[PDB]
This record gives sequence, C-alpha cells and structure tokens, in this order.
Amino acid sequence: TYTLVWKVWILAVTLYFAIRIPLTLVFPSLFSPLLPLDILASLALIADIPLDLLLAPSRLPDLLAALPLDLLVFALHLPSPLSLLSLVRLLKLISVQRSATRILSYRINPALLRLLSLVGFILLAAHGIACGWMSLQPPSENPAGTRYLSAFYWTITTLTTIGYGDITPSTPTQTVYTIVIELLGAAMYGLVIGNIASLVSKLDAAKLLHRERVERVTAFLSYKRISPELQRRIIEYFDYLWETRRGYEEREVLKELPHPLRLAVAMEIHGDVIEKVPLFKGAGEEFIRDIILHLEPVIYGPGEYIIRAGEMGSDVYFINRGSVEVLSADEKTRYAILSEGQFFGEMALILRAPRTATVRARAFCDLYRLDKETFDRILSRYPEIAAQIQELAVRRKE
Amino acid sequence: TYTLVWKVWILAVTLYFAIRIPLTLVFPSLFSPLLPLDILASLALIADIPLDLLLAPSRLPDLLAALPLDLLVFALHLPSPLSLLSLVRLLKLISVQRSATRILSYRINPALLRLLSLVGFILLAAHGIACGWMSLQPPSENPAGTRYLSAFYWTITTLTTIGYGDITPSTPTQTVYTIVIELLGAAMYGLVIGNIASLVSKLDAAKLLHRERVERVTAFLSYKRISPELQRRIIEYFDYLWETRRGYEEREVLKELPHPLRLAVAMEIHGDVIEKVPLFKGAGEEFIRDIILHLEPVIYGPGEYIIRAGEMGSDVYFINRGSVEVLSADEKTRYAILSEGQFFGEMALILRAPRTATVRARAFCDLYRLDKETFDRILSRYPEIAAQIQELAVRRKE
Amino acid sequence: TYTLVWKVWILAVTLYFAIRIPLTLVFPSLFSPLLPLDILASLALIADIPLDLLLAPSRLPDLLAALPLDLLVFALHLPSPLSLLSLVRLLKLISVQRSATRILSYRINPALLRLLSLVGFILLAAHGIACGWMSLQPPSENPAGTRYLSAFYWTITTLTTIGYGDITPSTPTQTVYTIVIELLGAAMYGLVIGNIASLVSKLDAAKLLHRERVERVTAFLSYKRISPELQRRIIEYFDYLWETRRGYEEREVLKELPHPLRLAVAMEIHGDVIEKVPLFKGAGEEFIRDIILHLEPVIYGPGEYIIRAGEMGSDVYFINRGSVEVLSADEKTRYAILSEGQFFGEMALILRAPRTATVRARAFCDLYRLDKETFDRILSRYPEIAAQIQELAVRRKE
Amino acid sequence: TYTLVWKVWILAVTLYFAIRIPLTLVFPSLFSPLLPLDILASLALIADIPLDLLLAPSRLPDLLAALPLDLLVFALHLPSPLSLLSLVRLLKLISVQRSATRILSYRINPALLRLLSLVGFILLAAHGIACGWMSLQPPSENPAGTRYLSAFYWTITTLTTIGYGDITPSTPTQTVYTIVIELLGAAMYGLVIGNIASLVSKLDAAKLLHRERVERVTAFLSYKRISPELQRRIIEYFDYLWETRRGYEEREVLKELPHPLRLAVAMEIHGDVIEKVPLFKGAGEEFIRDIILHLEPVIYGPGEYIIRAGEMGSDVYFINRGSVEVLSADEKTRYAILSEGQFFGEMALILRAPRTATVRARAFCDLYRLDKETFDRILSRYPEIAAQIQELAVRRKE
Ligand SMILES: Nc1ncnc2c1ncn2[C@@H]1O[C@@H]2COP(=O)(O)O[C@H]2[C@H]1O
Ligand SMILES: Nc1ncnc2c1ncn2[C@@H]1O[C@@H]2COP(=O)(O)O[C@H]2[C@H]1O
Repeated sequence: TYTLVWKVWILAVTLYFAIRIPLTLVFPSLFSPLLPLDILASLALIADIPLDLLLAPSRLPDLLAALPLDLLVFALHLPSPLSLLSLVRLLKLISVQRSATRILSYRINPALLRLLSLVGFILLAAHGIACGWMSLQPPSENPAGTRYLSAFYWTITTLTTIGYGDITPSTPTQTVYTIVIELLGAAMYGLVIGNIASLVSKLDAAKLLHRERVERVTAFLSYKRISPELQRRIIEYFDYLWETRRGYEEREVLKELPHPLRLAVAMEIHGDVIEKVPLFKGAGEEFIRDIILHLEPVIYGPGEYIIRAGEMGSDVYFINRGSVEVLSADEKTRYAILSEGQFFGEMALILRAPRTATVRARAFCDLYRLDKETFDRILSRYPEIAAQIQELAVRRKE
Repeated sequence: TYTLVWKVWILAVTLYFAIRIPLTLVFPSLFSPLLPLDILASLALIADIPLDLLLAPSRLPDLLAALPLDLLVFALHLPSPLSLLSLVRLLKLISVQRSATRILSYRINPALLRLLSLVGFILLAAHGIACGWMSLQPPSENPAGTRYLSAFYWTITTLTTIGYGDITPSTPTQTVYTIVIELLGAAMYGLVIGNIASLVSKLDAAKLLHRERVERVTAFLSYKRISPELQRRIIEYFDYLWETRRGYEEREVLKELPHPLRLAVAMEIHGDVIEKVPLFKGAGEEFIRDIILHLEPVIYGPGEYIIRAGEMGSDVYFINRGSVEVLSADEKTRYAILSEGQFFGEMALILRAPRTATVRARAFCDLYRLDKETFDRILSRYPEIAAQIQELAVRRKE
Repeated sequence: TYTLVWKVWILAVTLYFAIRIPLTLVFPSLFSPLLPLDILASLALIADIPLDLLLAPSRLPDLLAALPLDLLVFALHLPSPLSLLSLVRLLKLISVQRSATRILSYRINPALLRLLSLVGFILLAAHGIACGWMSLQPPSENPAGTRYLSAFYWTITTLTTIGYGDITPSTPTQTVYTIVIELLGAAMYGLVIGNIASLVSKLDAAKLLHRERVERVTAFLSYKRISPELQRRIIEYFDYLWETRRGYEEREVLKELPHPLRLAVAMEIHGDVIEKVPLFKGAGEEFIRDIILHLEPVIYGPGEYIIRAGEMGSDVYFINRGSVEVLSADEKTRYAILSEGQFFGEMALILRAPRTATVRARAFCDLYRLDKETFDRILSRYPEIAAQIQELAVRRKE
Repeated sequence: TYTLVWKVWILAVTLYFAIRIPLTLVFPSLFSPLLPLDILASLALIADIPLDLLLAPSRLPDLLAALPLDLLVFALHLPSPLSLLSLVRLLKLISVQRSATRILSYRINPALLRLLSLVGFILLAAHGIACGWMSLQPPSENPAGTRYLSAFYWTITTLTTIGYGDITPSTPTQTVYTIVIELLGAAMYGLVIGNIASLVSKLDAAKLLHRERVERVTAFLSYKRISPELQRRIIEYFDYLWETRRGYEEREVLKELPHPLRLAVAMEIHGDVIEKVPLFKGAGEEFIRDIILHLEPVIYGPGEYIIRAGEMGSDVYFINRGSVEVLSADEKTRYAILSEGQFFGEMALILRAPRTATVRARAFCDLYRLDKETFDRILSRYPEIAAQIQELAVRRKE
C-alpha cells in the first residue's frame, strides 16, 4: 500500500490546486501567505514522472501540469488575458481520474464511480465558474465572504436550470458569459440526467437481474391462476436461491474465463464437496480436475419426487446440504434417510437396472447432477474408484 | 393476514412520525396536546423486535429508531443544534420500505412500486425541507397556515427546477440552505426522470414485448408489399395469440424453473387436455408426467393445409379447440370433421405408411405437436396404450 | 372504410367536447348559441354502443361518457363544486385512444404514435389547466382573449418547468392549485423526456440496427489497420445490402411466424426465382413448398472466388442477379459467363467428382445456397427432376 | 479527395445562408453590400445537381433550395408575410447533413455525430429564433449589437428551460411566439437529453463492453471470497486482454461478414503466424485458406498447466508470443523451452499415444487451438505436410 498514500496525496494536491488558482485569479491579494504550500505542491507535481512505474499522445497532461507556470504569473503581475495561462494545472484532473479508475479496493461500480467523478467535476466546475463570474463584476466594498457566496449561489442556480432571476447579468460582457455557462449548464445537467438514468440499473446488478427474472415468471403464473400452494412453494424456492447463490447461475459467469482460471475457480468453490464426500478424500490430484467442472448443482423442494420407481434414470446425485429419504415399492416403508456426504442412484449404470424405489427430499436438498457419460468415462479411466463404487453398490443390495 | 394489519399500522405510525417531528421542531408550541399519540407510537416502535419473526450491519435502523429520543428533547427544551438529534425516527423509513417490498398481494411491478416509493419519499422530503426552510426565517406575526403554505410552495418550486423567483433567500444562512436543497432537488429530479425513463418499458411487460415483436415483422412484410390477404390473416393470427396466450411462448418462461416445479406447472396448465382426451382419462399417474412436458401447442388459420398427401410426416397432432376436416385424394370428398378430443395422423408411425389424405383446419385449431421419438418411447414403454392406438388406427382403416 | 369516417367523427366530437366543457365552466355566458352542436354531439355519443361491433371492467367509460350529464348542469345553473361533474365526457379519451391504436393504415411506430398521443394529451391538459386557473381568478374587466391568452401562457410556462415568474399566484387558494399543477407538470415533463429517450431508437428500427451492426465491425477492422482496398469492398458490400434488403436477414424475422404463414411469405417473396429458373417453370405445386424455404441468399463481391478447383464442395448455387464466369485449370481460359437463370456446381453430388474448374463472379451476384441433404432428398423423392439434372450435367460434360 | 473540398464548400455556403437570411429579414438595411457573396452562393447552389454523381420523393430539397427565391424578395421589397418565402434555403440543411453522414474519414460514432449535428441544429435554430423575436419588437434607437445580444440571450434562456424572467413578452403577438418557442424548447431539450442518455453507452463501445463484462465476474468472484492470488492473476489476464485485443473476441465480430470477406480478414490478421511457422513458409495458396479460419487464439498465465501427463488431448497448440517449457514424468527435469515458431503435442494424433510429459507456459503465451478433426482432414488431404509432421515427431522422439 506504499502507492495508495502517494495517490491520495496527489489527489489532494491536485484538488487543492483546482480549488486554489482561480480563487487567486479573482483575488490577487492572496498567494502572499501560501507560498510554502505552493512550493511543496510544485515539488510534488514534478516528482511523479519517475515514481509512477516519455512524451506520449495520452501522457502529455502530466508534463503539461508539472511545468511551474504557477508561482510566476502572480509574481510578475501579468495582465489577466496573459496570466490566464496558469490554469494548466487543471489538466492533472484527467490523470488523477484515470489513476483512481485503475486502482480500487472495494471494486466500486463503474457507473456509480463515474457519477461520483461527475459530481466532483461539476462541483469543481461550479467553483471555477463562480470565481470567473466574480472576476468580471463591478468593483464594490463587500467582504469576500458575501461576495463569493452570492456568486456561487448564482452559478449553482444556472447550472441547475432553476433560474430564480434575483441576480442577473447587466452588461454585455456579462451577458456573453451568462450564455456560455447556460449552454454548459444544459450540457452538464444532461450528462447528469443520463448518468442517473443509466445507473438505476447498474448498482447491485444481481439484485436487479434476479428481480426482473422472477417478476415475469410470477406475473405469467399468477395470470394462469394456478393453485396458490404452488405459488407459495415456487416463491419459497426463488427466495432460497436469493439467499444461497444471490440469484446466480454458475454458467452465466464462468463461460467467459479461459480453461485454467475456470478450473481454479471451480476448485476454490467446490473444495467443500471435495472435502466431505467419502471416496473424494484425497482421491487424486488429477481426478478432481476432471470431475469438478461437471457437477451441476440442482435444488429441490420439501417433498418433491427426486426419482420415481420404474424410471431409467442413469445419473448419480450427490448431497451437499439436506436429508433425503427413499420410499420403497409399498409406498409406506422407508429404508433410511440420506444426509450430507453420501449419494444415491449408484445402482443405475453399473448394474443396468431400473430404479428400485422412489426417492424424495425432506426440506431443501442441494444436489450435484452428474451426467452418465462423465460417470462412464471416470469408471473406464479410474479402476479403484469403480471397484469402490461397486463395493458400496453391492453393500446397499444386501 | 395477522401481519398485514401490523405492517399497515407500522407504516402509518412511521409516516405519522416523519410528518410530525420536524413540524414541531419549527413549532415548539405543539407536542403539548399530542402526548398520548406519541406515547402509543413509542410503545409500538419498541414493540416490533420480538414480533417481526440482534445487532446486525443491516438491522441496526430498527433499534436506532425504537430508542425514545423523542418525547425527551422537547421535554428538556434542548437547543436546536442539540435537539436536532430527534430525527433518528426517520431511519425507520428504510425498514418499512423493505418490509413493504417483501410483502405483496397484487404483485406490483418493482419499477412502478419503486416510483411510488420515490414519490412518497420526495413528498416526505418536500415536507421536511419546507419545515426546515420555515425554521430559519425571520420572526413574523403570521398564522401557521399561510406561513407553512408559502414554505411548501417554495420547496416544491425549487425541487421541481421551476424557480419562479417570487420568494428567494435574502440572508447568507438562507443562501447556503438554498444551495444545498438546489443540489438535492437536481439529484431528486434526476432520479425521478430516470425512474420514468426506465418504467415506460416495465409496466405490463408482455403488452409491450408482444407489440415490439409484432411491429418489426409487420414493417418488413409490408415493405415487401406482399398480398394484403396474407397481411389480414397474419394480423388475425397475431391478435388471436394476443387474446389467447397474451403474446407468450411457454418456453420463454418455463426454461428457468427446475424440473419438478416445471412438471407441476405443466400439469396445472394442461389438466384440460388431460381431462378430455379419450385414452388419457386416468391413463396413469406416471405416463402423464412423461408426456405432458413435450406437447408443443401449434396454431393454424382458417383453411391452412395441416398435412398434405404424400408426405412422410410422423407426428401426431392433438385437438384442444377447433374442428378439422380431412380431404381425400379426389380433393372433393371429405371423410368427416374432427372436433375437440380426437387426433389425426396416427397411421404414420405404427403403420409406416405415407399420408393417406390431406387434412385442413376450419377456423382456428389449437393443436399439440408431439415428436416421433417421444411417441416411439411411449409405445415401447406402455403396451396397453399401443394396443389401443393400433385399435383406433385399424378401426379408422375400415 | 365505412368505419374510418365514423372513427374520425367520434375523435372529432370527443376532441370538441374536451376543448369545450371547461371553457364554458369558466365562461357561463356560452352554451347559449351552441345548443345544436351539443345536441348532435350527445346523439353521436349515445349512438356508438350498437355500432361498435354490456357492462365490463374496461368498457365502462363508454357509458360513463355517453350519459347526458352535459346540457343539464348549465341548464339548472348548479354550483361550481356540484356542476363540476360535467367533466365525465373526458373519459371518452381512453376509448378513442384505444380505438385509434387498434386501427391504422400507415402502421405508425407504436412509440412515435404514443408520443403523438402524449403530445395531444398534454396539449389538452394544458388547455384544461389554463381554464381552471382562469376560473379562480379575481374578477376583472378584460376581454376573454387576453384573459385566456395570459392563462394559457402561464400554464405552458409551469408545465415546461421554465417559470419566468412574471405572473405568479397571490392567494392561498391559487397557491395550492399552483403546487398541484407544478407536481403534475414535473410528472408530465418526465413522461415526455422518457418518451423521447425511448423513441430515439424506435423509429426506422432497421435503419438504426443496421448502422449499429456495421459500426462495431468497421471500428474493429479499422483498428486492425488492414488493407484499405478491403475496407472499400467491405463498405461497398454493406451499402449494397442496405440498398437491397435494407440491412435485413430473413431468419431474423421469419423465425417467429408459424409454419404455414412462413411458407406463404416465402412463396410471395421467392416467386421471382420460381418464375425464371428453367426446371422450376411449373415443376410442381408441392415441390416448391418443400424447396422454397431452404434457399439461403448469399452475396459475393466483384471478383471473389466462389468455388476453387480441387475442393469437395457439394452445394448448388442458383443465380438471381448477376453474371458468373468460370476459369479452367489453366487460369487463362474461361468456358462462358453464367447470367441469371442457370446455376453451377451440379456435377458435384450426382457425379461424385471434385470441382473441375474455378468459378468467380463479375460485379455482384445474388445466389441461393442449397444444402447437400436437401438436394439428396429431392433427388430421391422426385425422379424426373433428377433425370433432367443429370441431363444438363452430362450435356455440360460434352 | 476532389469531392471533400466541394462538400466542405457546400457546407460552408449553406451555413452562411442559414445564418444570413433571417438576420436580413429583421435588418433590411443589409443585403446592399453583400451582393457578390450572394451571387456566388446562388451559383454554387444551382451548380451541384450535375456534380453530385431528377425529381424524387427524397431529392426534392436540392431543387427547392437551389431556386433563387433569394436576391429577389429584398430587391422588390415584398411585405414580411409574403417575403417570408425566402427561408426555403434552410431545406438544404437536410441534404448537407445526409451528405456529411455518407462521407467520413475518422468514422465518427453515429450517436456522437448525431449529437454534434443536433448541437449545430439547435445553435442554428437559436439564431433563427433570436432573429424572429427581434423582428416583432417595438422600434428603438439601439445599436444592432446590444439589440441582438439581448435577443439571443433571451432565446438561449427559453430553449434551456432556465427562464430568469428579466426580459419577458409584453404583447399578445409576442406572447403567442413565446408559447410556440417554449414548446419547441421543451422538445429540443428533450431530444438533447435523450441523445446524451443514449450516447453515454455509444462512444468507445469496446471500452464499455469490456468493463461491463469484467465487472460482473469480479463482483461474483469477490463475493465468493476466493484466494486473493487468484484475484490478482485473473485481473492480470483481463488487463492483458484489454491491452492486446482491446477486450475482443474474434467471433463476436466476424460472425456477420460473408465467407470470402471473412477469409480475407482472417488472412490480413493472421499473416504473422503464416509468416513465422516453419512448415507454413509458402506451404500453399489454398492450404492457408482452409486452415487460417480455424485457429482459435487461447491465452494462459505464467505457470499454468497447459496439458498434463496421462491425458488424451489430441489438439496441437501453436505459439505466437511466449516461451513454453515441458516438465517430464519426474517433475524435476525439463527437456527445453519452446519459444515462438514451434508447437507441441504433435505426437498425440499421428502416434495415438498419451501425453508423454507435462507442458507449462512461462509468462503469457498466445496459442492457436486447432481441433482434431481439422488436423485429420489436412493430414488426409495434404500428404507432404503429413510426412514433414511425422518427420519432426519422430525426430522429437529421438
Ligand atoms: N437399503 C437401502 N438403504 C438406503 N438407500 C438404499 C437402499 N437400497 C437402495 N437404496 C438407494 O435408493 C435408491 C433408489 O433407487 P436407485 O436405483 O436410484 O438407487 C437406489 C439406492 O441408491
Ligand atoms: N375414414 C376416416 N375418417 C376420418 N379421418 C380419417 C379417416 N381415414 C383416415 N383419417 C385420418 O386422416 C388422416 C390423414 O392422413 P394421416 O396419415 O395423417 O392419418 C389420417 C387419419 O388420421
């Protein structure tokens, strides 16, 4: 974090400049007691080119704002049209904005941070415009307080497109300035309106995407006027998904990363099911790499028929959270309850037999769907695991 | 509904507070005759933590607004900067908004309800800002009526970005407040503009999606300048779809729910075709589970050629609404008219024969497309149903 | 068009009412010389229930606006709060808007027509609000002209959120009205802003979709800095597509219509290629139905290698516009030029031989891609066509 | 570029007209010393019909603006309602806008250029409206400077919806004009708001699409709270993609161009890998055409396991940038480092053998994924290349 302090310091110094130079263009009486601050600021502004690790079509602003055009124009008392060149330090704003965009810790939303940057920019521009309006005013015997408060109030009035009209321009040189910043205020307010209009669907993107996905389903299903119990259980499933995965589907996000990053993410996510399954306890460094990407999580409600008897289902379902009970062919007797760690349906592919009994969940079971092809591949590739699987299968037969 | 009344009561009491505290900050003469209401309100505010079924990073506002900072600041007559702490009750707004978001009966559109919440929030903020503006006003001998009406009129003027300018700030302490709420009014108006700009395509989402889908097809087809009779029949089909399914495709909505919820929804929707088809009358608890998801509804116009003679079509079409006639190879003689309940094309897969005669609808027939693979699977899985199907096939031969 | 005149008449009469009733609420001196117009209007308003081919949750406004509450309140000179009931005729606006939405000849864009309806509604509301503001004004000796022009000017000032402030409310009963229509003006201006913000990408949807599709390709390809000749020819192809199909892909629009409408549209579009190809001149009523949906149009530039020698291409390319030349294995000698009507590549599937010579277009050739599977199916289904195709193939061998 | 100068000249002359005619409608004293400019302008306006390579429903404005209605109305001193016809030259604006839309060199963004055109149009309309407002003003002894500056200031006030209210209409003929341009200002400001609201996501579309794609992945992955080293390497991969391909996937853009343009683009992009690979140095004109479209670039991090031992991988990976090392079965000894130019995994399909050793990258390797099917096709189609590949394979065995 040796660069976070430096970046904070550079942001503070560039903000100090952007606040300070116009305020002394209007008020030449300043700049006399603030010389050490300006000296330190100039030193910091020149001392960032070697610390940021030459001329570029995009890295020019750094040198354009490091040159000491300040502390010289006031010193020689140049005329205002010629002393206006001191505003070059305002070009450092682009560089500090880019730097703050390239460094983060919270990972702020790009649209919300863009709106924050626009808020900062419009506040800074409001201060600059207020100072400018104050500059071309008739001389008066007023304190700088009320004289600046009135100017800032007028600038915020025009840039907000409110326009009370209590104070208005009265000279042509003021009228041209009023027109220019009226147009700029229209543009800036338009940019802000567009920024909120875009941002309303950018913050907590999952929280809005899940809501929009649920809304259409609920509307159509309520229009069909289906049984309210089904409504209740569907809404319960959807809010449980909201609580567990935050309205996510894994393939919605992992289908962009390349293969090794995808493998690493899958391992760091499914280390749990790697750690609790009996035959996966140190089964192999490679085997987990082949299998971990294929397990597709499935979610079932409290009492739903997982697999009915007589079916030709050839897929093994693992358990990550929940208890599962199996009901035999007499639909009265249950063999046992299968909590986390075990699975069911093993005697479907190896044994080439139909579903011996109906299996149903209890409250909410997090499963792991595995396709028959992957199961066949791992059985034909790893023999000890196939031997163990047949061992538990023949044990469950007894 | 024992919680709906409680939630309505909590909304009413928090709205009463949000309206009441600032109005007595400006007017200390109140709070003397409204003590029982405040006592009951305080009791209700503390009596919701055990009735909502500890400290949390998101459940803090409940305790922050339950603490009785009210009925004490006015009692001891604290100074205004120190008595300003009584506004903590306004944090209950977040909790009541969240609660109202989590409970519904009409299933209001999230964007429209968000706009309603924003309307309520901006009205409440307008009242608060009006009371605040009234607070820092010069003392005058005016009734509280006109004195509050003028303040609210001014607040609604600034927050709407209209600014007539009949009444304007005249002191620096008023000018700073004017600037602050000018910025807040810009932000709030921007939020409202974004909310309507988003909401214009959120209410009755089907009614707009269907319109947008129809518009491009109609525009292109009219550009091609094809025969107007085809225009008329296409538009008739589209409006019939609007009337029947409200511009919906089943797979557009069912492709997100898991398998058992999808099965349950399919049964609750297609119980009709389950109930009228002759061989589906109590055919089996399981068989309907296998078949009901695959029947794809198809819609044909008044006179369209369903299946022409000589084709190798191997799909059975059911009937849900409408009459279908079959024209023989002499294109003059019709065998009969097939109303709801029966089907056609059975002697295509079992008999391995081509289409014996042309079949056409009459006005608008709702069919049920079934693929050859599913038909083969059910024939090879259920034998009595295959026997019955061959029975009606050989009967129709005679 | 016997209903277009009736709908125009009903729109005219409801607009006349919506303009007329408030203007006589403010001005009671009217309604004396306009009795025949009101009588005819009332007759027309009651005489539409049997001509529109009972009580409904959505068809209530028709009866609510047909009842003659007008011509009675002015007759008995009811008090203003009680005579305010005459505004029920304004509910006919919903019905006329719905009717105009359900009938069209130009097929106006739904968003642009929605904006036109909103423009009409806001103008009508501006007139109503101006009349209302005029109602609660102090009595004065002014002509109704200037007295209404000032009121309408004020109403358009507030609803536009401009607020000059030359004329402002001065009584509490006026101030409440000012606040109410200030809020309504905010809402209406927000709706208008959202409507344009949505409409900017709704008019001539093809003209914008094609532009957006071309822009990304051009930007990326220019970024790669590839040879400018390729830029020129790619842009030429894209503008030719703009001129010919208006930036369309057939499957983008036909993938929503059902099978028979799709067949009919395909026939009405490809009757040209049906009419010019030698072996398609009355080939068969059914054969065109099987083939016409599969021909995929392909577009090639001036000189592009259609099919090179030595390839295993097994697809027949038809010609709809353009000349095609074939270059032999000596890359100097051309057999002929193939204009519209014929095809090439026939001796690829029947003969099971590789591409005998290279074939290239001349300026811009509109082809018709046909897959090998469909060609095989039609050859194995229709024998005379296969005989003819082999006849031209063996002829081209000689 | 013989037409760029002509188009610039026509834009300049039409802008000069649009600025000039209303300014002399208000000020008849002009048009006396500017006759040569108007003569040259008229000549240029008539001399563009034969230089643009008759009557059309869309090409009418050219003739409507070429006719010399100017230099005649002022000459005969027609009355203002009758001399108002001179504004026909403003219809040339549509044609110049269309022409500038059809010709470009920078390939400006259509939305940003549309906003620039709207800015130009609203500025021109502001000038026209200011001149119009100046026209119907009471006569006064004021210089044309202040008299026009005030009018333009007022016009920019109304069209920005600010409305200070320092200068307001005072006559009914002025009030009607004020209402008309108030409505027009509402419409124009709405259009501008919509244009920025759309443009915020149109400039540098790749720069925003890549950011939005990265944001959701980063948010979800940080929510899972996976190991920060994986965060660092994933972010490094994403920024490297930003630097190399600018956040692009080739199939995202090439899946719209037809086959020959796609082939040409692929050759112009992959001429590098064509030029450096040993066996691709002039391998064949056709072979590169078959292979160049299939090579899919893959990117791996510094140390990632490319292909582990014991796998059945049958795909050859080429090298475009980076060094690759292979670790043997003793996981301590490396055979060599494979820099750009060579490949690995050749002895996987020809030899029908499993992966002899583990292969890993070093810093960041740009590969070229080739499917087994394409490799088999080229081996069975080109025999010398297969002989050479087997030669290097058997050499690498030794
Ligand atoms: N005795 C048993 N106790 C618990 N589970 C069992 C028992 N016998 C079988 N099962 C499981 O119940 C499942 C239901 O039928 P399957 O073919 O899916 O595979 C079966 C086994 O996994
Ligand atoms: N005598 C008949 N009466 C009614 N329908 C018939 C008769 N004979 C055949 N059909 C139906 O007409 C259909 C047309 O040919 P298919 O092969 O589709 O299957 C045929 C039967 O379903």
